[PDB]
Amino acid sequence: VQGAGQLRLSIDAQDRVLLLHIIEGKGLISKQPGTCDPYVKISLIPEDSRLRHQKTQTVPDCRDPAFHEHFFFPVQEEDDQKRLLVTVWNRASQSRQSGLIGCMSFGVKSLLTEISGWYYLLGEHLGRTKHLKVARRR
Amino acid sequence: QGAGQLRLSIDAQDRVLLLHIIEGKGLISKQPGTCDPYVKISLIPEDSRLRHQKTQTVPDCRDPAFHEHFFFPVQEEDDQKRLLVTVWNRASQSRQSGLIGCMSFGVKSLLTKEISGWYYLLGEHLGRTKHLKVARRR
Repeated sequence: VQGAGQLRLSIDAQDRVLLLHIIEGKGLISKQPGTCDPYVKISLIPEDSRLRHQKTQTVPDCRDPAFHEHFFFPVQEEDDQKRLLVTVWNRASQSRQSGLIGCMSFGVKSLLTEISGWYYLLGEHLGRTKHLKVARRR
Repeated sequence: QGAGQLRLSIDAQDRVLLLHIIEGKGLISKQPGTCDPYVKISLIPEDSRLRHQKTQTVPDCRDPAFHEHFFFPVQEEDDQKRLLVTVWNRASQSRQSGLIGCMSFGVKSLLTKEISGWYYLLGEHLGRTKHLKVARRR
């Protein structure tokens, strides 16, 4: 699964404080059998800690979820070489069973020097290395 | 790139992984300062750290001797995940700890494969996709 769907988001930086707006998702593809109950988790990588992780609500049984949630992710100089990871998960009753639908990432330093629109959900490996916007072709 | 080598052993016993993290060699940390490594074991992808396990942190040593045994129980639902072995360079605050290198092993394959000896520490992206043993060359 190369393209697991699309996510609409916005990212703006304000004095070393990342403002993320996770709007909605579309055409989500989950290889797990059953309902699609997605949520979005934001974090930085690589980082051996989850204290900074943040997530949206879980939208039950929907392949085109409307999140409409804003996040404030503060970053510091020491985070410049990390990447902001945005991951869509398919919730399971027990966390360890939750499957990864797709992900994408943005370099932290590059975000401090604006993102907005639809982006593709990439694979568990590829998504940690880049992001790909959905062309507007306007 | 190669961030050093790690000597380990992995054996499966009735859906219970027995890992033996022996020692590391030639560790390369791009962070300025002492090299204070520790090894963290986990499964990916997985939105939870409850199953994560780590070794002691060996202060100021590029060829650390861990000599630690781990028991990582896995279940049928974990077959499609990968066992990730990551070497971290400890910082006073976790978020500042840098990743030295990593490698991974498919869970299903581990239940079949003879993991015992020296392996290369791969990059933060490549290491989540495979492992590479250090050839004995007879």
